[PDB]
Amino acid sequence: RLAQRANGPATVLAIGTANPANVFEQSSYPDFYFDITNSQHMTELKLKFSRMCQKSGIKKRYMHLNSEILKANPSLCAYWEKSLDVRQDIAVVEVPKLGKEASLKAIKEWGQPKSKITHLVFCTTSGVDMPGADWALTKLLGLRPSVKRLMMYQQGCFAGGTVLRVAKDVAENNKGARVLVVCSEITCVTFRGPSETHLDSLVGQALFGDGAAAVILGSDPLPEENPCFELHWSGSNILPDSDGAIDGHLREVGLTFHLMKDVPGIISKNIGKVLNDAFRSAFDESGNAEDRPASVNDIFWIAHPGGPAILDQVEEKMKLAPEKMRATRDVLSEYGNMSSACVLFIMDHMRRMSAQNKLQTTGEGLDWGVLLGFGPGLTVETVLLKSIRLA
Amino acid sequence: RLAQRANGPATVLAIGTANPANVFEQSSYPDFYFDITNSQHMTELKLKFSRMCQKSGIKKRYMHLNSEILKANPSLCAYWEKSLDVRQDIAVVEVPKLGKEASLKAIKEWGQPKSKITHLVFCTTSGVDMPGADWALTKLLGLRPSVKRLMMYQQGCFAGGTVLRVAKDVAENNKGARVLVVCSEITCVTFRGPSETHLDSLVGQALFGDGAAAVILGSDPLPEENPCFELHWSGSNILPDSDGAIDGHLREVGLTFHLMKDVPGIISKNIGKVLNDAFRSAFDESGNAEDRPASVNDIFWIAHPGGPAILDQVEEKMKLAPEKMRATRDVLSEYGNMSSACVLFIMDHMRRMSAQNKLQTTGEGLDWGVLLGFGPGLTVETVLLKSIRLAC
Repeated sequence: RLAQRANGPATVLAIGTANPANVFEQSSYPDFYFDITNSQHMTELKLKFSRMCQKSGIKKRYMHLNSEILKANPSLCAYWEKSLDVRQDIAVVEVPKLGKEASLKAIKEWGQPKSKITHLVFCTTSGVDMPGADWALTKLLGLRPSVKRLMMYQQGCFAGGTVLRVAKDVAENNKGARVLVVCSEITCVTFRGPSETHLDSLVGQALFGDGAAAVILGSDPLPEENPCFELHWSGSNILPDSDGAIDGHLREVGLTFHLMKDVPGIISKNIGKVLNDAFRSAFDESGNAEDRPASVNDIFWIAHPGGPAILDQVEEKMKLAPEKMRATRDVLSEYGNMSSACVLFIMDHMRRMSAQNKLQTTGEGLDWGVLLGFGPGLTVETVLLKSIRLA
Repeated sequence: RLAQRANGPATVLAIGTANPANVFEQSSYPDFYFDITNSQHMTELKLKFSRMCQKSGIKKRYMHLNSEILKANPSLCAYWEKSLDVRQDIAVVEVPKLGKEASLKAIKEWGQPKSKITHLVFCTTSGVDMPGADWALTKLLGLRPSVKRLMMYQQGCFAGGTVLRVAKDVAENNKGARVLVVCSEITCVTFRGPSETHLDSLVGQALFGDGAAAVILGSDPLPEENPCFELHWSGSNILPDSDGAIDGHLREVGLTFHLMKDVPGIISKNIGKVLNDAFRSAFDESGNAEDRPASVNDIFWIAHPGGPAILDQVEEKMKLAPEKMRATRDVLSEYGNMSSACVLFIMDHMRRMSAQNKLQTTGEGLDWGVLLGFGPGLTVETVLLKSIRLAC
């Protein structure tokens, strides 16, 4: 061919993460949030929010927004106010900044020159600009000017799966390709003051946090590179009877989510079939039936923690051992819902805990695993993973 | 790797196009535009705009916006009024609708059941929403609910190249994959009234039009399918010294472009090296030096017609024969600048004219060609195409 292809499976060769420096402990967030938005007098609504925070599964989050910025930009503190211009101004610089920070850590781990990066996949649901955040990152890092970019704006919470699905084909179909994959998510586009008329917004204020994660992906690893996971199969599903379950509109008041169905119920009702169909396709239909794991407790799990009820209902319906959701719940606890970045943070946490506890593989000692993104559609993104053996 | 890959090059198997029903003749557009925006008193600015339209290379455009919609939505007619909410309301419906019309035509040509579409790549710079226009189109067409989607928002005018670059890997790395690739672009996010204080906006009012194009792409064509082009190589380049050349910001007043450098100058100064490096990589560095075309006049050309000066200056600097740009200029003339969709309309026009005129291949009788997208960066997207031989 005029462009050669790679031989082996796309492999994760490094993972780096970054967060803003301002930490918000969840136990004191209702006070902070109702104070800074001049809403301290809304006693009933504040109690409702306190209960939301107490039930969130979150201990702390990191956010770029803090008191000084919010005081200087009162349209962000209002409960429903035209404010997109300010939100855009913040997002168009902070999203690639946080992405740069994560990327530098990934590249340092990887240990290869940044000039060897041939492709970039950048994902965010925080703002849009032309050129996009992919271009900004390319400039900030000094990547080769011929880097081949895939800019994925406004997809929401499932896109941690999406970027891996997309990057798999890039890595596998291009000999020598090394793909930088970045998810960077920040809450400046959704932050607003509290009101009873915008309760979906209020739920987001209990859950969403800031973070970026960067992966180096490539097929046919060099001896100097260090695999930690392989991508082996990907799929997408729009779940039945889920129209309008999660909508998000970018308006002059900022990004506004509207949820209209029982998201945990829909996900947990259908996830068994999603997984059976995925593993049947990956193993049975490819002539590798013998290698198919015997149950969902015999694989490792990386699930998007959109809220704790999703995790709880999936665990119950699928009869998961109590440890299956542990790595996922740890990231929810320590960072909150960072949208697309969560599953990459969880992947990093899992490989690090597996090494720390002297397990046999990067996937909690198990060979195969599933990574799941959940978001608007209602879309489930599924990626089947293989672990890498540890000393 | 638990998932089989395809063997041959990604192949275009069908192309369908659509446009809104309202036709705007360019000769009368200054009149329409200054009338509907209540700017008739701006006689000097109208004279300027008339000259812009006379120099645009455009005979007509199609737009969803019309007098009825603009009268119903006066914030669109003002020169700088907050109006993004209205623009979004229009775009989130019209973008997938136009994409559906184009896709149905592509699928009819293709002749296979729509259930065989495994992947969807959807590209627009007109609005954003969650779920996206990809999801909306999936619902409108009744595609399989397990369709694997790649939603590309807000990239601008180079993205006709981008979607082919991206879809190439999808089709080639997945045995049996059939990819619906859709570019759907409309002017409701950029339309605004005239001002001496927003001339970049005014150039866009002379050039941008509405349209969607849909391509079916797949490797290893079946006997019942009909190849018309193959994708063989792709590249991207951020051109030197081009920061700020084309910026676009989505604001409460809608989408606003700001051009801070000489776009035709930058593209024409650098395109020789882009093309030389592309053909060197594709042929020489892959062990196929002997099949590399001898000159730029020995390949067919599909260039994004961002404006007529880009085409003129590339033609001059590259010493192209006068008809190399004809297919491109024809689409600019008949439809205007439909952003990412243009190069796909040009691909369709080229295969159709080649057949009509009984030429030996779909690429004006030539074997190899280049497709070029131009946009913010300044980014050039390059795709190297092989034509398909015709029977006559």
